Amino acid sequence: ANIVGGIEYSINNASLCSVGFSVTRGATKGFVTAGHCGTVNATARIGGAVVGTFAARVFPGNDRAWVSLTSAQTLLPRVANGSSFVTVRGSTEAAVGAAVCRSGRTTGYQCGTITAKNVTANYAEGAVRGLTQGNACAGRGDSGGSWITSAGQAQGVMSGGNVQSNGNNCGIPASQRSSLFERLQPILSQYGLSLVTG
Repeated sequence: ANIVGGIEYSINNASLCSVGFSVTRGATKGFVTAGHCGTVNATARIGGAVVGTFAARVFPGNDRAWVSLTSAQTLLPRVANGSSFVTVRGSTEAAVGAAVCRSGRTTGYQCGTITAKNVTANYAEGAVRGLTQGNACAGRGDSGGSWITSAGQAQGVMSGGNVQSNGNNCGIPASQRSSLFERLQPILSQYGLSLVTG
């Protein structure tokens, strides 16, 4: 399968999440995603085919994971935006007030701005600290998906948000949205990963 940020993958033939970013660890191919999406050694499938397994994760506390892929997978420096793509050019962390977009299998590609950093989310499983908040909308299934600026700087992976009964927070004004992502830079150094860029 071609690994692009934002696309769907399933975990142990049950939950769905979205691919964050193609990465390598030496000769090993992988992608980063959200830790709450799977446990270590859980099987990841894209389009019904097994593409790899969860290598490591931390959730709650943090919310991060990477999936090591088989060598047959094609890693690409891209994030899906409809039928088009945003090229991943680096991982310079943007400041509060910067515009940012996110890609995922439930609401697609949505943009907004970063409104706050170092936010705590209190999930049913426990607190996750140090998250950045943006007001781009998102929904259930979008977790693990890419957050990236239009200039191609990779920011992090979708963690959670104040979704409403329709499964997302796209039907409430931007001012009322809290969509949270896990910063990419600590995930890359923690697992010794390099981002695939183009």
